[PDB]
Amino acid sequence: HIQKGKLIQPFGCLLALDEKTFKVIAYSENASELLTMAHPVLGIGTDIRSLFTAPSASALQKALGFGDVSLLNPILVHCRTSAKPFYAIIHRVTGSIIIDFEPVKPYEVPMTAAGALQSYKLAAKAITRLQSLPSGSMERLCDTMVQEVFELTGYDRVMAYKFHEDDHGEVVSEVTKPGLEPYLGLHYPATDIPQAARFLFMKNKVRMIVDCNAKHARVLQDEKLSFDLTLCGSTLRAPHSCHLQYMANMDSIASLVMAVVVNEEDKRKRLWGLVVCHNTTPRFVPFPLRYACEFLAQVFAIHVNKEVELDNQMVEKNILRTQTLLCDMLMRDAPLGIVSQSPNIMDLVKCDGAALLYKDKIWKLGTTPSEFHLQEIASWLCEYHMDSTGLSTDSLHDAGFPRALSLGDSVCGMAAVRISSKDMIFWFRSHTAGEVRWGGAKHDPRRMHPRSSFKAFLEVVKTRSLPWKDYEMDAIHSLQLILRNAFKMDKFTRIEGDYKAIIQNPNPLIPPIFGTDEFGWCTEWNPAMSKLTGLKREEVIDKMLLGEVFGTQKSCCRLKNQEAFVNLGIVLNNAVTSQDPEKVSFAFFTRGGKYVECLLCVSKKLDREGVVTGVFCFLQLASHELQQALHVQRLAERTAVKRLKALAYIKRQIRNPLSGIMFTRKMIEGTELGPEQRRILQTSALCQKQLSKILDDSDLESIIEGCLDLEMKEFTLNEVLTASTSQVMMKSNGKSVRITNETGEEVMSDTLYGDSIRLQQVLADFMLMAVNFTPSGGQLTVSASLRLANLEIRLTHTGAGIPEFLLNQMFGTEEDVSEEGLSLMVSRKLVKLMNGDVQYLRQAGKSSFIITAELAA
Amino acid sequence: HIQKGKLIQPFGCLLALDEKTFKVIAYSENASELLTMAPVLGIGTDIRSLFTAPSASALQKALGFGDVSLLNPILVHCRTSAKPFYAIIHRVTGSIIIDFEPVKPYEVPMTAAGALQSYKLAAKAITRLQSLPSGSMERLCDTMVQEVFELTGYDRVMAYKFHEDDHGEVVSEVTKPGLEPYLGLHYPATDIPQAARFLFMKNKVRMIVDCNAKHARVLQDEKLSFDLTLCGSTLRAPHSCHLQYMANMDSIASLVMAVVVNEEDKRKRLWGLVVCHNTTPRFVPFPLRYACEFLAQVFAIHVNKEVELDNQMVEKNILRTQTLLCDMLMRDAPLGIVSQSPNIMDLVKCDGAALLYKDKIWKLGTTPSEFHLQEIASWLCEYHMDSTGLSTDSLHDAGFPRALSLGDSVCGMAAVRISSKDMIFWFRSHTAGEVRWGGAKHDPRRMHPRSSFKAFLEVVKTRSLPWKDYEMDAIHSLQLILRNAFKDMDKFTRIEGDYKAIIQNPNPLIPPIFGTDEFGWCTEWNPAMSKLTGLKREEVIDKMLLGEVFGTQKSCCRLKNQEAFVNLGIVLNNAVTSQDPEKVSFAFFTRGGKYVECLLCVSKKLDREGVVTGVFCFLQLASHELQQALHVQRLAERTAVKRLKALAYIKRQIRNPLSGIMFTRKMIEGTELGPEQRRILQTSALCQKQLSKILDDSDLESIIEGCLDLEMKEFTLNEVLTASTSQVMMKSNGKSVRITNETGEEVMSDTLYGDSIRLQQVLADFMLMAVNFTPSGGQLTVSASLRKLANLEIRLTHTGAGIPEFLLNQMFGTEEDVSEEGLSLMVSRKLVKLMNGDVQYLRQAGKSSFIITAELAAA
Ligand SMILES: *[C@@H](C)[C@H]1/C(=C/c2[nH]c(/C=C3N=C(/C=C4\NC(=O)C(C=C)=C4C)C(C)=C\3CCC(=O)O)c(CCC(=O)O)c2C)NC(=O)[C@@H]1C
Ligand SMILES: *[C@H](C)[C@H]1/C(=C/c2[nH]c(/C=C3N=C(/C=C4\NC(=O)C(C=C)=C4C)C(C)=C\3CCC(=O)O)c(CCC(=O)O)c2C)NC(=O)[C@@H]1C
Repeated sequence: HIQKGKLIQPFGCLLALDEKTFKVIAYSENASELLTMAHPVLGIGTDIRSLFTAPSASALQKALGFGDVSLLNPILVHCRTSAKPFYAIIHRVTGSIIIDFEPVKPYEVPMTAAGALQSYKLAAKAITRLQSLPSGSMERLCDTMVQEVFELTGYDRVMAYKFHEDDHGEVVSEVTKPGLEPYLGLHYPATDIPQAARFLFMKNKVRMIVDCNAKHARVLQDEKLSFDLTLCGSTLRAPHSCHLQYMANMDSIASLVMAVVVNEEDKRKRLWGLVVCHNTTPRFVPFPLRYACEFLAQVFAIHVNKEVELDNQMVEKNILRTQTLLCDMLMRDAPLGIVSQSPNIMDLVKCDGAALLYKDKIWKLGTTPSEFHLQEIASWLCEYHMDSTGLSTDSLHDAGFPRALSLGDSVCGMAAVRISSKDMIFWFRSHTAGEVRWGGAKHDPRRMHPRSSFKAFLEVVKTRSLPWKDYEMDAIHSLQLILRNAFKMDKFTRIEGDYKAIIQNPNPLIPPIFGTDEFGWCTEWNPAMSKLTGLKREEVIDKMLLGEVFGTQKSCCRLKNQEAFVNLGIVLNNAVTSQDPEKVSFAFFTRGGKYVECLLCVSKKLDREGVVTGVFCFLQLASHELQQALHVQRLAERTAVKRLKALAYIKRQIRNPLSGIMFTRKMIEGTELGPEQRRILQTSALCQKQLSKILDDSDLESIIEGCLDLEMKEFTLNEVLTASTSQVMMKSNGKSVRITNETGEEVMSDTLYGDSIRLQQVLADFMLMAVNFTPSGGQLTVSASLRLANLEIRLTHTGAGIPEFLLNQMFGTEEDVSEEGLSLMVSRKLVKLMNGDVQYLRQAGKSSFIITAELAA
Repeated sequence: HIQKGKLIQPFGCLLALDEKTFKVIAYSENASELLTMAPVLGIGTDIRSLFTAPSASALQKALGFGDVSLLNPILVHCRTSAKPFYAIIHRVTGSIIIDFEPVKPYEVPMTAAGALQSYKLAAKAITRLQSLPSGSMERLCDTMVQEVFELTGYDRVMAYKFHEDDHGEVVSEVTKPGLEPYLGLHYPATDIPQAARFLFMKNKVRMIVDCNAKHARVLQDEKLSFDLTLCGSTLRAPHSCHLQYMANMDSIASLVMAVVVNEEDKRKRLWGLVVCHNTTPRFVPFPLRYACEFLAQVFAIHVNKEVELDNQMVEKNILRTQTLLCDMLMRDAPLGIVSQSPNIMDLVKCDGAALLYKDKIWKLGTTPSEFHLQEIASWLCEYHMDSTGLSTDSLHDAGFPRALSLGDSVCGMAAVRISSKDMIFWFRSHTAGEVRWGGAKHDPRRMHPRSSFKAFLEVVKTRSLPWKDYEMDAIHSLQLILRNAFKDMDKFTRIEGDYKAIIQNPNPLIPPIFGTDEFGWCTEWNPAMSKLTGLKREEVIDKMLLGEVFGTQKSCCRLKNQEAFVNLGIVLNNAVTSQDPEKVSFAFFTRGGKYVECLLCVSKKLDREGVVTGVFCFLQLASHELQQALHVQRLAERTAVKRLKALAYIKRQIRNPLSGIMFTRKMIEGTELGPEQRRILQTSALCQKQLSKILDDSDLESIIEGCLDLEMKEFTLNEVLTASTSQVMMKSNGKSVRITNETGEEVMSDTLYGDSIRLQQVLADFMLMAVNFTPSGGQLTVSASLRKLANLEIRLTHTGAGIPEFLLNQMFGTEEDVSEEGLSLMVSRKLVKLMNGDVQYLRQAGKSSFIITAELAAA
């Protein structure tokens, strides 16, 4: 049924011919009407040449003679009768060649695309905008991809549908033109899409259905041999009745499904998901557009695959940071030092609280329960856990604890380790919320018919909190080893999904470490270094590290050349002089002849009284890609050291006279006067505070990304409107343009809660260019209305209006952005942060700005 | 021939030991007095009896070591007197030689006792050398010479450098004030005997303490069957001829350091020397002359990375020439070669160009007369028929009868013949070649050194720069292009070998080229691409370029993976719309396992009617280092653009509220104003005006260089002083600092003719940091004196210890970071210097004074 089925959609015709005789043997029922109806009859034994013109016949013959027909697929042919062009898509199967003919609509791309490259040309804008995006954001990539698919196809309600590890699908993004229901975040069972279709989407990467209720046309074979004739590869295949019923229940009758195949992991291609478009009315799309979409999907898959590895780099970067911090704590003494100094045990692993139980004393910091609660915790640990030195229970409620209920919500995520019989360490986490809105019946790992489970659902969780990862437990184990060694097996459990007795042994995380005397003799050579190099601590000790241990000839470890020797000496001397570790590239040859290339971090050793008593160094074995990225960043950043200095200088030289006007205004406000210039003083102080808070902002990218912090406080609309109008009265009077305020007294005197400074900035800039783009003698009317408080702001200014290129700039659809356009985008992003939008309206002689803001009243 | 020398310098002692039994077999006459005096030193004496047991214990360890050079300088005390000495040990064939040098009481304790402690003394010089941006050799040489000057402390330091003919040329020099410069002089190759050049590759540091000093004898053992070599010892005496040469140069002490670079065949090569000269006897401890052997090694490393950066400029020039040749490949006949924006003058570096086409002349710059062009063509035809191109550095030496008529305008010419009569000329102007050549002339025993180093000059005849090897290749490529285009070996002569005409053979520079029509089929596949890939043209043409020729399977050239296929399609489609030649990374496999990695450049094939007919692509075979450098530059440009936009953001959002403050101030002026409120109003106006001017400035480097145009106006000192004070008294109240003024009323009432904004900014900054450094409850007094042109002197005296000297050094402009405070200090000092003044810092017990001097106009 999904595989074969002598039924095809009726918007095209099909013809299956033999490999050698080039004679028709399978023909669709509607082929005669579509092709030869103004003559040979389309019956078994008819040729393909008779019913087509000489150039069309020659082109078809050449295409059939071609080896890889997948390149020149859209072969625009002409009927033997008057015109009637047809696209002539071609597929090959074992023993047969199937040609699908589709009518060519003259009003849309006639002869524009007749090959793979011309078809691919139709997605250039989408491809270049996908490429132009910055890296590091998967959700941004998905949103852009679905938005471009929606714009290019002309459908509605396009959606990205991602497959999880259990094959249950989840909607990730969506874009719809009207105000229909948003399908976003809903989860669907893994049985919605059968394994047959999922495997069939490995090939036939684009599937199209035009009408649900269209009467399918039968395809009749020949009664002679070669009964095998499969229609899986054809673009005219009748969808299965079950999916037909499902789509009918889903108030859609058209569909265009494109598979996303990520070619990563060790072929081994995996179906990441689908880009599904659903239409409530019949829709047809020319083949070049559907071939341009099978190319955009490949580009999207490439970008997703390349984002996965950028995500992967962060884990190893965090591991390197943890190793550095572990060495830092190794350089200290006593259990008091891990918590006393700045980088504490709260920084070893992400958490919300830390506790140390040392000799019947508690050192706690962060979100921790009461001391007696920890005492009962330790009593239960020493009463029921003797076989393990630790554990990681994500939910203390799930594990056995009589008093877990009364502990609270900010607890029950634990990681505990016993340094000794009594003295132990605890890491505590709070609760993390999480819920799902399953779109139907949960799969809970056919002739089933439709079920109409496209309604709603809700599932919640509890204080189970975030899971504890593996390298985190490795870090805690390494800290335990360090503390135990400093004082003078290691099996502990894990309780994740209430399954008891999950015993696992982790591995230490200590990096290779070596250390030299002040003269140069080698003193410290830890087992990790012995494993990495192959040497033994006994045979490398009381020797010169520069020249004997590391040397170009007759040395245990061989440096490549003399430049490495010079650089090693330079970094040793600099580290004895300079402060804090310096990372340098370091490469050598092992005893067995294997090249090793890592990073070296060196730092001075210290005694109890001042003097430097040697050098302590360790190696970071970063991966090759991280090393290249760090090297490129280091090389490139050497040319950019002046920009921050200039920025700081400008900030200082603006802050000084800003304080000067602060001080003069302090005098002016100090002396008592009448009301009007006191009001002017208040407005000037408000504008000057706006200037000051604009100054302290550091980076623009925070505003662009829409993550800027908001200061919430009281204000009134009258003062903000007056300040904004005052900021541009001078420019309004420069062009003699009158500005009027039609806001009512009730709205004007309203008291609201929000960020008045940003609102004043936005309104002042809008009024500013409204004055700019209003011809002299014109009028600009600003009105405000209040309706959770919704502030509606109308700016109606006379004149022709702002040119449309600036409009496409402010909407963010144009990459070429001017400084004015910079002001526009910043303003629009801030308005979006304020739960609103900025709109532009053009009428005869009047251009009007719509501003919508959300404020608390 | 120095192995026979048996004479040593008298500043130390030399002691030889037999390799087997560690007994004395050679002692200098100086050793008996230097060490023993407070047993008789003879043959076979036990070395242990010479020094104390704690001191002698380190010795046997040192001789027992494998590579003793890692622990050479050993502090040793004698057995009885316990006088400190530095011992340096080295090994000769069948013997161990030790040199003992007295330890000067400059620093008798601590110091260095190994090869790594001594290296520490050059850390500052190494850091300064490493912090220098790359690109120029002159900066490196001057920095190296300056650091040597600072470290050693000799009178003169020079960076003598060898040329190909082994003749030297001083490249840099930094001397004590006075004396006599030597920069630019050239010296004969006979000043450095080959023996010294060979010896320096083994002993990289050589010291002479006194040319005229009483020497000592080695007193070799009679029982030795071999002569004791003294070449490697640091106490070896030099040659008498070289002593006389030092006497002629008016120098006594000397400390030379060889520079050895690694030239790929790796082979050592003596790049040059670093020579230190002193007019008086001088002594330097061993650790310093071991930190100089390390600094020289670092300098040699850095002087071989400014040679690879010069092998990349040539490759970049080759790539640019190839791009320009491809540009001329698609053009309409001749007369578009000359008229269009890139012309023949951009092909090779020349001063003039000319084209002779069908008895007509086209010119593009400094060229001789048209009749002179016809005469040149006639002479070249009547004298050279078996050559299609010629290159002469000098036309007079070439044999041109009328070369003297041209004069200084043209000296060198490169010409090619596209047709029988039609030709192309590049003319390069005459340049002057002058060499100072001090001393004597260089032209390829008991000889005594010359007594005079007179600087007699040398000058060459009428000559220009020589035509390089690849310039002829570019000209030949243009010749081939025009020859092929006209239809629809060659034996170029290059007379510069000084042996009349020598005939060479050039090779073209044309890069691999291919091209497709609008449907994707291959249409152009040039021989260079065939050589690069191995595919003959007839095996490729009329095939789908993307999918059949370049594909991931069953294709002529195999791409690596699917991403390359997608990227190639994307580039081929984007080239039709963008039209720009876009360099993209390309990589493919040839017929046999060759992973070619190059740069693809694609451009459309727009025709006369304005309709495209395919694409035209060519590769650019570039080395990995050049590709990485281009990638790094491209990465940095985006960051620069982003930072520029980010900086441009803030100015508008500061200016708009500023405009608000201005409008409110005008409305305040419109309303009622009191007497003192009026004064506060003008102070606020002045301060906000200063803010407006400082914000509206866009280029700080304009002020830094000195191109800032000050706003000439009229003002008074009292108003500027009040405006500058009002900016800082908030911090004065923050630290409870009391500000006082002692200026006379006449100066306040005096009218000043100048810029008040800059003076106000400078004064505000000065009192700001003066209050910052003033302790709580302190005093800050301002005194202004005006003398009538009116000279103004301002004294700012504040309580406290004082501003640290590093801030003053940053003010004077002697630091890199400088810091916000230091940079503001430097800017204020430069602005005062524009007023022909300076900022002075005076320190007294509990007092610190800023002194500012300036001049203005008065009426
Ligand atoms: C006499 C036979 C000729 C001669 C002999 C000679 N020269 C050397 C060694 C050196 N000559 C040096 C020359 C220079 N140093 C300078 O200051 C300048 C110019 C400003 C020059 C040209 C230098 C340096 C050396 C290296 C040794 C050193 O101690 O500096 C020797 C070898 C001596 C030894 O150590 O055995 C000899 C035999 N040089 C001459 O120019 C005269 C004509
Ligand atoms: C029948 C009782 C079961 C069933 C069968 C079935 N489904 C398909 C194909 C598809 N199912 C799709 C599902 C979704 N699309 C959406 O919009 C969402 C969620 C938002 C879901 C879950 C899609 C898409 C397809 C592919 C359509 C296509 O044209 O390729 C098939 C294969 C039909 C075919 O013609 O190959 C079959 C047999 N699906 C069910 O939900 C029930 C349980």
